[PDB]
Amino acid sequence: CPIARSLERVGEWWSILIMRDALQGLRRFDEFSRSLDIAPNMLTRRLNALVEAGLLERQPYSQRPLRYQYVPTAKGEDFRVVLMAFVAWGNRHYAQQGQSVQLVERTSGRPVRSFMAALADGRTVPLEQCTVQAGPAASEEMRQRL
Amino acid sequence: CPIARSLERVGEWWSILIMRDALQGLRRFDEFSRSLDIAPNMLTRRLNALVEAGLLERQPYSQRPRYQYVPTAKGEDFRVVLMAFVAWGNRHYAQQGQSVQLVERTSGRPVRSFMAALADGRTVPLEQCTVQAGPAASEEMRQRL
Ligand code: NA
Ligand code: NA
Repeated sequence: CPIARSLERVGEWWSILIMRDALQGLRRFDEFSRSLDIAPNMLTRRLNALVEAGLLERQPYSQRPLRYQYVPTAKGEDFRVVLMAFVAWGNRHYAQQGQSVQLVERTSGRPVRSFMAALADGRTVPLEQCTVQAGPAASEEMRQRL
Repeated sequence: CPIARSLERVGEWWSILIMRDALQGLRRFDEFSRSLDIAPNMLTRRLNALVEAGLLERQPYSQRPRYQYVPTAKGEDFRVVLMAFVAWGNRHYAQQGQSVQLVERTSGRPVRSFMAALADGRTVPLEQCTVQAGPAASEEMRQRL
């Protein structure tokens, strides 16, 4: 479908699906395989890359054969925002009826129109109104890059 | 540097820096090279990957011997992802410890978090949203979700 294609093109589709399932409690290689309908060799490469990226950590599960489960890391827990963003990105310019994947309010089924930025004072502004800039701790090199 | 390192582990640091430059009007190879202080092989790898991902488009600049790279509509939309990666990388850094910051452009005011504006006019924490199957999902897709 269109959002899978965009997300594959940008290299995040499987990471999004696996991270999502890991954050929902899936742990064992076979859980991932059956639930995501993904071939083993590819599941393995994608798990290892999530691990190398520091988003999941492998932890012993059993002895003979020694098998591992995959549990999210504090970073991976935080990565939820990024995954959600990739979907809002992928759904940009697609009408809601028709969408195969949606960012919604978990309580109702209410779809998310857009991300907003919450400032310290209470106010919410659109992202178009925000910018990436150098921070107080930034080196000379960082300042130049920004 | 801390944030650069986490963002590099996730394969996005140079992408963030290049897209932001492109979104700001940098076009040519040496512009990115000097502004970002990036070596040419790395820059070639990253520019090509951004083109291949459909985020930048490469157009002809000159004969003997150059291209320019302009953001695509998908690339303009990518802002939210770049900003989300920065918020992610700043999660757990108190403000005075940050080298890269997400701020309101008008004032220097730091962005504390993202919220979600909903269809019914409400705005809730992103922490309260979820990715789920949409109305058009195939059978395969509903299983994946
Ligand atoms: Na993918
Ligand atoms: Na990188």
